[PDB]
Amino acid sequence: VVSIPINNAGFEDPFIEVVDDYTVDTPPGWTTYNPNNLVPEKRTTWTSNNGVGYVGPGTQFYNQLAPEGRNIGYIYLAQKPGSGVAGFEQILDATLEPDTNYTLKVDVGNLAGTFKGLSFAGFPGYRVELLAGDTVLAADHNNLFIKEGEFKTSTVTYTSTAKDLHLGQKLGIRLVNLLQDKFSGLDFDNVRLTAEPT
Amino acid sequence: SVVSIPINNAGFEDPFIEVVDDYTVDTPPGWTTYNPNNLVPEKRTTWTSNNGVGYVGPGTQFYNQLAPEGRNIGYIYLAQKPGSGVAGFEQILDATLEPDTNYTLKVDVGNLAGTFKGLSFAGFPGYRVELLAGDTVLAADHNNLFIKEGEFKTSTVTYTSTAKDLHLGQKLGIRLVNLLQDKFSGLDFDNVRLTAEPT
Ligand SMILES: [Ca+2]
Ligand SMILES: [Ca+2]
Ligand SMILES: [Ca+2]
Ligand SMILES: [Ca+2]
Repeated sequence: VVSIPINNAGFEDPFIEVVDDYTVDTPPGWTTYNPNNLVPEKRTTWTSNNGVGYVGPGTQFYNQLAPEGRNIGYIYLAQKPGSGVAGFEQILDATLEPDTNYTLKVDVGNLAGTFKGLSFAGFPGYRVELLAGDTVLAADHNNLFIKEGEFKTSTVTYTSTAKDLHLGQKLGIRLVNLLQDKFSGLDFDNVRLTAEPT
Repeated sequence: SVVSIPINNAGFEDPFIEVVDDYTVDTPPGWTTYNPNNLVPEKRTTWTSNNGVGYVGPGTQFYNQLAPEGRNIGYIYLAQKPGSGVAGFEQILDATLEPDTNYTLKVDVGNLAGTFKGLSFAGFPGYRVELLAGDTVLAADHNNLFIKEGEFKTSTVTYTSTAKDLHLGQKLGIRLVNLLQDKFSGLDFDNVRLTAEPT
């Protein structure tokens, strides 16, 4: 079993000093997955946005600390349910190899609580994708039940054969807010990808 | 407190097929053709993209086991090149999405094996199994299982509803999808089962 390198895999960059403070800019190492043009180039707290947030001691929005380190990565979509999807994408240096079992794990979080008169009750749905090139090899579309204020680990698996059409193509990861309901923000952390010969 | 949700022709046992490895090229009764990219024509032949039922019986040349359930499977074959789109089966149910309920959808997915006079069934196009409410995909297994040539494996899709779910009261649905991500570009499904349990 080999670990595949991912940049900023736990969204620990940038460092954030104040509990529950957050950025509204794409996390370093990641790009914004934006197929429905829901996230603008220039963001504020009020627009659809994504960024990192410090889930530290006494957090108002979770029953636990971050799955890993200080920070999580979050996506918030302001448009009404059904408007489309958005999230994070990262293309990796590793390529798809034959006769290899891939296992992608990501913790997914459901915010709880209240932020100045606003309820974070509800959850938009998530999808975790493993890519080769532009092809989604495997994905977990919203199978886990995630309680308010908790994180749960999503596992995505793909097994390549000797003749896979996508061999030699770059691996990628997408972490997607499905905007299927409100509150329509969610969190991700602790992205891990392993490869093991079959 | 688990309850079975009824599904029409859930094991593709209609129509009856007499001869092992025979198959139909029309949508199976109880089902519709999921066709978001118009890959499957309304009038099919043995030469076109198609779907139907197939008898996976004793002495089958395409599998190392029999059908997961009964005699028959449901198949979807796409003639277009990888990347052209997806297609499959859809069935909208009478049942509706209820609050505080755990839904579990199980479907067996098969990978055909073998050859026939120059035709090769080596390879697999990828699968997705979807649980719907209305037009929304609540949960799906996009191709997570490894399925060996000539075998079936069970896919499990789960969704848990809350008390204020946006889609409460909408009709449940199932889609079984050929992803057309590689060739051979056919695959089989069988033994569709959906249960609901209060949380
Ligand atoms: Ca982290
Ligand atoms: Ca929430
Ligand atoms: Ca059957
Ligand atoms: Ca095959």
